Amino acid sequence: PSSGSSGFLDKPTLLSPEELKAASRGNGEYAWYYEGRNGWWQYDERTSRELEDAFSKGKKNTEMLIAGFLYVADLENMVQYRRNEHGRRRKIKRDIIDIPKKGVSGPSSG
Repeated sequence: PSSGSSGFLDKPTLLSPEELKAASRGNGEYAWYYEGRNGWWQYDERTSRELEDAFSKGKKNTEMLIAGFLYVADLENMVQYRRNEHGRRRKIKRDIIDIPKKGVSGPSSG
């Protein structure tokens, strides 16, 4: 014989996406935003991890290499210009994001 219909999905509770955003806003995480068309655009995740690591570490200007693209981000002026193409450059701004980081804790040995 045969059988099958489709199945189900169902979903647990986690309160509204706003009730969380309340804290998740700042309690979430951060992200770097680079000037774009509309206004600013958020990086991938790693590319920023450097903008923060550098900035935090104390680095003023951090050089990044994108998909076959030598780029240089300067926190001093809060911008980013092409390694070779100094002309091509955009502004950058650190904004707060809501990433599920804190939630998924991951401590390490000291």
